[PDB]
Amino acid sequence: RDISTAVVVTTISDGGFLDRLAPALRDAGARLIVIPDRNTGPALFAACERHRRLGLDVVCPSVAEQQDLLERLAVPDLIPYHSDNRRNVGYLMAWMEGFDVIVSMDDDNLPTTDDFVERHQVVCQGPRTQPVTASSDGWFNNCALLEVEPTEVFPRGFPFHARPAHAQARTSVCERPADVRINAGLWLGDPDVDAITRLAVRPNALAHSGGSVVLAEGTWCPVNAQNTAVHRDALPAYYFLRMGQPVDGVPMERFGDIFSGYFVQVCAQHLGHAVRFGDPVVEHPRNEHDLLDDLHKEVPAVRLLDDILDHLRDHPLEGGDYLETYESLSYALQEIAERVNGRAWSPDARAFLHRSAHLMRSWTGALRTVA
Amino acid sequence: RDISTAVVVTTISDGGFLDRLAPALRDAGARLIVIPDRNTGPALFAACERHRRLGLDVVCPSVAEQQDLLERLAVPDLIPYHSDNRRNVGYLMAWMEGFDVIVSMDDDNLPTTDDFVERHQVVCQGPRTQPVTASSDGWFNNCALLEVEPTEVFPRGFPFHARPAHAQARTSVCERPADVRINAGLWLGDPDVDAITRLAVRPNALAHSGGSVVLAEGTWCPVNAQNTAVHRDALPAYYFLRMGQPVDGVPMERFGDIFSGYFVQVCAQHLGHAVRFGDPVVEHPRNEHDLLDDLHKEVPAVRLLDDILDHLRDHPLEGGDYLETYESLSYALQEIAERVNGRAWSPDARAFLHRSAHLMRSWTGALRTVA
Amino acid sequence: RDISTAVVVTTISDGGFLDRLAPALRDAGARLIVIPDRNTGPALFAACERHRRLGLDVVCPSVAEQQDLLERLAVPDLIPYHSDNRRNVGYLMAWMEGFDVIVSMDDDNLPTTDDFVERHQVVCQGPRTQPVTASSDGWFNNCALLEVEPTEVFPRGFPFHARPAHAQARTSVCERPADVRINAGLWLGDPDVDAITRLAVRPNALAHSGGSVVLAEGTWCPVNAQNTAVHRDALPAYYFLRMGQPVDGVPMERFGDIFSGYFVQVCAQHLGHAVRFGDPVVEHPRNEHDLLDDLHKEVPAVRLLDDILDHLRDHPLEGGDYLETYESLSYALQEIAERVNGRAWSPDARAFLHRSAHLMRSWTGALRTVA
Amino acid sequence: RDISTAVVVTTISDGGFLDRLAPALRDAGARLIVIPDRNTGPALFAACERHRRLGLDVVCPSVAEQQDLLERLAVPDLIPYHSDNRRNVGYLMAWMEGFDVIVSMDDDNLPTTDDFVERHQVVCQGPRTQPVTASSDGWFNNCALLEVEPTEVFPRGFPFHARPAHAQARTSVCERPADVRINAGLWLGDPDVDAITRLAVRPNALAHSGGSVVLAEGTWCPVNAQNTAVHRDALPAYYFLRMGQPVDGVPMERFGDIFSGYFVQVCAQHLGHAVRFGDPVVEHPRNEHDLLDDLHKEVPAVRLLDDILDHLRDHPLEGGDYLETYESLSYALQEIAERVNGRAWSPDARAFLHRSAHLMRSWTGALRTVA
Ligand SMILES: C[C@H](O)[C@H]1O[C@@H](OP(=O)(O)OP(=O)(O)OC[C@H]2O[C@@H](n3cnc4c(O)nc(N)nc43)[C@H](O)[C@@H]2O)[C@@H](O)[C@@H]1O
Ligand SMILES: C[C@H](O)[C@H]1O[C@@H](OP(=O)(O)OP(=O)(O)OC[C@H]2O[C@@H](n3cnc4c(O)nc(N)nc43)[C@H](O)[C@@H]2O)[C@@H](O)[C@@H]1O
Ligand SMILES: C[C@H](O)[C@H]1O[C@@H](OP(=O)(O)OP(=O)(O)OC[C@H]2O[C@@H](n3cnc4c(O)nc(N)nc43)[C@H](O)[C@@H]2O)[C@@H](O)[C@@H]1O
Ligand SMILES: C[C@H](O)[C@H]1O[C@@H](OP(=O)(O)OP(=O)(O)OC[C@H]2O[C@@H](n3cnc4c(O)nc(N)nc43)[C@H](O)[C@@H]2O)[C@@H](O)[C@@H]1O
Ligand SMILES: [Mn+2]
Ligand SMILES: [Mn+2]
Ligand SMILES: [Mn+2]
Ligand SMILES: [Mn+2]
Repeated sequence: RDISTAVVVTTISDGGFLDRLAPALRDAGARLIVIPDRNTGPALFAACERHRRLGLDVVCPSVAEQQDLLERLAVPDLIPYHSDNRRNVGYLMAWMEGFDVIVSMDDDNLPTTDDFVERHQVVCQGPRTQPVTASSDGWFNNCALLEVEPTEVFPRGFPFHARPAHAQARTSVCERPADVRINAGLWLGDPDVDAITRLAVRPNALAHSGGSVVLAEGTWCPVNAQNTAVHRDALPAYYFLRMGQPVDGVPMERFGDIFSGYFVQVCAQHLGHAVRFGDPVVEHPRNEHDLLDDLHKEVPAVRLLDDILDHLRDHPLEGGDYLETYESLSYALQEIAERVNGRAWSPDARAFLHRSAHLMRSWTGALRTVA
Repeated sequence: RDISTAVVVTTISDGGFLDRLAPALRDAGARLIVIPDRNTGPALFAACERHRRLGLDVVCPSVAEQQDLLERLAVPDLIPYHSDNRRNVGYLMAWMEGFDVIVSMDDDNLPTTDDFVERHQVVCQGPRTQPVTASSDGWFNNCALLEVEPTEVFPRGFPFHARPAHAQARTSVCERPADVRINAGLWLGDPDVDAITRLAVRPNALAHSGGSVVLAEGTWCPVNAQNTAVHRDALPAYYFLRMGQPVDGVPMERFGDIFSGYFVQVCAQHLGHAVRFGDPVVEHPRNEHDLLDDLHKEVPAVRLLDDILDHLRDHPLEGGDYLETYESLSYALQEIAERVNGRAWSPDARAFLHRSAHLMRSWTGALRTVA
Repeated sequence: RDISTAVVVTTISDGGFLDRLAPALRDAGARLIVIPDRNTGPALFAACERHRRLGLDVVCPSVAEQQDLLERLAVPDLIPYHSDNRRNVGYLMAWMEGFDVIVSMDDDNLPTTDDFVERHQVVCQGPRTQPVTASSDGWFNNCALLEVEPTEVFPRGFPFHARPAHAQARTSVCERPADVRINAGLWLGDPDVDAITRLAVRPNALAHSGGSVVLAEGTWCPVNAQNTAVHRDALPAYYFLRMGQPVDGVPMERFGDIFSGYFVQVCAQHLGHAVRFGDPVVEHPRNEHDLLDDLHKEVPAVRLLDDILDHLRDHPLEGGDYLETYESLSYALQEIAERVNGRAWSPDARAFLHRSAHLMRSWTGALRTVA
Repeated sequence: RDISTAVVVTTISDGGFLDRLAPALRDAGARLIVIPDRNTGPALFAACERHRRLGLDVVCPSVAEQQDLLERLAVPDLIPYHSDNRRNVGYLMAWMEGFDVIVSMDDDNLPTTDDFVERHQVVCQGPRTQPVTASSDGWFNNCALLEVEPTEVFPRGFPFHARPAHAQARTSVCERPADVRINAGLWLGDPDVDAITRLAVRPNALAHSGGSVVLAEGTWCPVNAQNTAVHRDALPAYYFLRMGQPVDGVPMERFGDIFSGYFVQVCAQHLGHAVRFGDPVVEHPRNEHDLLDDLHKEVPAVRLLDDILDHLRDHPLEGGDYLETYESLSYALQEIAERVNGRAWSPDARAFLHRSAHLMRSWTGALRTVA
């Protein structure tokens, strides 16, 4: 096979996460692209070079190197600073260097097994008749594959209007051709849930008991960027959306990967591809957060997500590859921004979709400049 | 004994709730003060007169009669229209007419037993040595007295910072002198939880299993206005706070009774009185709500509640009765508004406490004008 | 020549303005397209038919007729209600019916001479070597053509950063080929100034003493929609921009024709056309306004206009006709929204340009559907 | 006589203004209380010590010395940092040290005559029968005492609703008993006008031609804090109001001295005192400002000022001295905050008056703690 893999992690820490992330990466020969920011301490570069001597192929381009690359591609204002949106630099760098698998992670997700990179290489097996998982309501709850206490939880970015009626949905498995291009790995410890769920029950993922599934055409599930492998063909559709836009005077945040996880998923199924959920599982000792502040950031995005996901099912896309499909998706978001109705859809909330669509085309324009 | 009781309910519905609320009220001789609003149809007045023929002492003063009463008391702008804040008119009316017990309810809380009013008369038994419930953390979860599925929940208004450590709290019962003046009855069906909790687990209260408790000095718990009896002495401290103040440009709502429940509870303990939780239990088939809109309304108040409750334990109050104690409480809130620190304490968030304090004195000034 | 002219006026009044607007329109045979709204009284239709008997060709399509037309062109959500933006319906109707001249007016601008329509027909003379007016600073003050007391004033939409240094600018006249396609007529009484000027000196236009000018390439001046004739070729670029977008949490208003006046002007000079200022002059007994409310509406737009106009001089446009040039302008506004910097350029302020650009393409798409 | 005078100036500059401010201050023996801030460089302290060697009684207490003084008076959170509100420290310091005259100035107002302090000592002559200036509309335009080009202007803080009808007002002078306690000196160069006026005509004060006047009972005029002498008895009523309160989500600024100028003027007339306008005249080479940013800061306060000034004529005050009158004024503002009606009076706009009133009593509570 001879598959190449690059791990993308943006961080502002000192680099102590390398002591638990490097072993699983250097044993597989994968590259770790660390994306620092302006407010990143100089201890990260010393930690990257400390693990560079141990055999880990890790790079840490300074903010000057990142800006010189983005300026050559006519996108100097696309990716802002003091934000985790800079992981798009790692997405771009890994895509230019010809890596087969781009693994998006955070500085607090730690692989639990030695075959972490090997399990993420499932996005390179190509098409094959395989068992696919379908749901009668068109949604799949990936947290059902985990043992979560005290009660059952839904993942972050899961539509709320479909949660009460999801328990009585019919889940079936059929032998169908599928082409896995996105593999969202599960997480133990603190699972990826929204601030509403974490403030209510404080979930704790005990074990992985559900195995792995491949969702069929029409069944969706939110995909995050903390333990997700994306094939290089689907990478153009995996642009981490820019946050900070006010909805009803409240700037949204924490949903950059919620849109990207859904955008690359809608684009994949249009091109005959599928999304996988399950292994490899990582430990998630989540960074210390103000949970009420996470709620303050997530509310502006939650009030709009359910309407966005519903209109995406009514808008058939066009395109032959992920570049054409993603740009067709951006124009579809602009038509949705004017057809959708509701109390939360103020003029600035509709404008959020229009500016995001322009930033999506600015992202694809930079990739076409490289190729 | 010969105890009098008046039930206060404000509503914009057609009055169909009277069919299930009247039987327990007319059999006890209690008065039902229905407070309509400008957005209330003429079906409520026809429903009040229909049950008045059957023997229910129900009154429904028109908005013209309400405004004439408030204008004669030099408070024409205290209580706004198109808001459930108009229940303060019922609090005022029941207090002017000399009722011993004022029961605050909503148009969807329906009693389950014939002795609903009799159980609410516990706020007129006077002081007596009785078992009181104390907690090491100073908080009591009244929802623990209920059988809630699928998991344990906290009531609306419970501080979030004290929820994780509450499982390790020590609950003790001792024979201490206490005087019950507020009786917060429990609710079956849809329990009184915040939008964060209802959006995450959709709680369902199955039965009342914990009995009744009387909190000791230093143990607090939120008290709503949907099934709560208040002695006429503690009625001046039960002013339903006016909502609509913006916090970071977001107007707060749904927490008018959260502050009143805590304010009358802080004033009661300063005067040697206590709060009771438990019976009578009512059925709560809650009206249809947009839960994402309930969340958008409650988040501004949730960001500030934990800090307000913490600083209220630092301010010992003054006063001999509830009128003087509540006014002393308003001045203490204005000192807290400038001492408190935090990200959510913008200039408009601090100004919310100053304007609320003025409305609290404008309220007590109206009661003093009556007496 | 045999030139056709249609006057477009949107109003919510009773139609009393027809008693002073009809004589100058029926004597020239021009058509008056009145655009009512949902909040327009039924007295307007009775006034349109009252003047229809006197010979005035006046039409007043109901909101049902307007929505049926906009729905056939796949633009049902483009033009909102309860807004003067509905004048775009008259722009569209006059453009479909093949009128040579489209005159945009308001219900308070009254022609002072009998040859009002004849003077507005100057946008049909075609190219000819004529004296053109150029300025060293690239700006022209059309109010200098009027006698204004107590002091000199600038028109609404004039950039503030160029006002102090405009007095020492060199104004020259040269014999140059020009093709007049937009003719902005002057106004007596209350001149078209921003709320800042009207609150400061309360201008009063006494007489028209400067005559008429035709601005050369590179010299700009704001063009309003209250007394402006536009040739049918330039009509696609005269889309009245949609207002109501919050900038720093403040919705902008009163600048819909400021952008359209500048957009059709930038598009005209790219295609070798020019803008004329001067006759015909109209009386402007302005409707009663809250001047502090006008300031509250205009401030969000004023804070951004100077930066927008500067970047438009740095962005060369493309296109062979007004449809291609206007759409190229919309994409230029999206590039400006990301390159511009400043304190007033918040994420929602930049999003204002992105949503406006989409509405500009939705406007051109509806015109291409007709043709 | 033997009158003492202390000049209060807060600044973040390097101290170069002392070269033109010291000569008139050191020749009169007056004290200069310079109030630095956290964003003040070390060049100011070196400039204060440089002029202290030349005989200027100038003091510059560090932010640590200021905070220790405010903490000992139980007001550590009253005066914020990074704001010109810190001049209240100078007001407090000059009042504690027993100075008869407190002159409030800015770091860009420079005296033009040698008797600058001597002319400001008019607030210590006591009551005497003197010619007083009265107006039929109750307003006086102090800018009419100046020679302003290109047109007549109104001072910053003048109500806009009274500006048109002010030209028909009757100005009379009568010999009436008056007691001058506030002396608002005039300014040449850049006059103290609002951003609306400066953005429209760019006024330039050429000379002082109107002399000096003493307004009668019922005639008001805004009084700034850049060239104003205040007797030590009226100093408690001269609290510089704290800015930053949002009105419709827009924080107000630049009007801290507008309220203080009116508040000390309303309190003075209740106690039988008057306000004087005219000499001494200073040069005002105003610091560089973004006028569009000055407008964005002043609009929120302008929308409310006319209504506040109107209701202040409906509330007669109580109190024997300025401490009691200013506190009575704070309670009257809270009654106005609920009586006033208008589009601009959102819940946060009314709450601005309630929080400001609490800060006014927190101010006077600090003065009472000293005395
Ligand atoms: C932001 C959202 O919250 C997202 O967090 C995700 O997981 P999360 O909620 O668990 O947060 P967490 O894993 O702790 O950090 C997430 C990673 O962003 C990095 N980071 C933080 N501040 C940064 C800054 O200024 N610059 C740069 N360049 N990077 C920064 C940190 O180093 C972490 O590696 C999703 O939920 C959601 O899309
Ligand atoms: C609103 C908050 O949310 C409060 O609700 C409580 O319970 P709740 O969350 O279950 O809502 P609910 O019981 O349905 O209505 C509560 C009652 O207010 C009445 N009402 C509704 N709109 C009204 C209007 O315009 N005018 C007047 N005069 N009254 C109105 C309804 O008729 C109900 O009787 C607490 O949570 C919280 O303090
Ligand atoms: C709005 C800005 O203010 C614009 O006014 C212009 O002139 P202006 O400032 O002098 O205002 P004015 O001439 O009085 O009215 C302007 C005309 O809009 C009509 N109108 C008003 N409310 C309406 C509504 O809800 N629906 C519909 N369909 N039409 C409405 C009125 O009937 C007038 O005919 C420019 O300044 C600026 O672009
Ligand atoms: C601000 C308003 O606008 C006020 O200006 C007045 O006059 P003005 O409009 O002409 O401004 P200006 O005279 O330049 O500065 C006024 C003085 O505040 C000082 N200053 C500036 N930033 C400061 C900061 O962070 N901390 C501290 N401690 N001080 C600061 C400067 O050094 C000047 O001495 C009134 O209009 C209005 O009440
Ligand atoms: Mn994490
Ligand atoms: Mn309810
Ligand atoms: Mn007009
Ligand atoms: Mn100044």
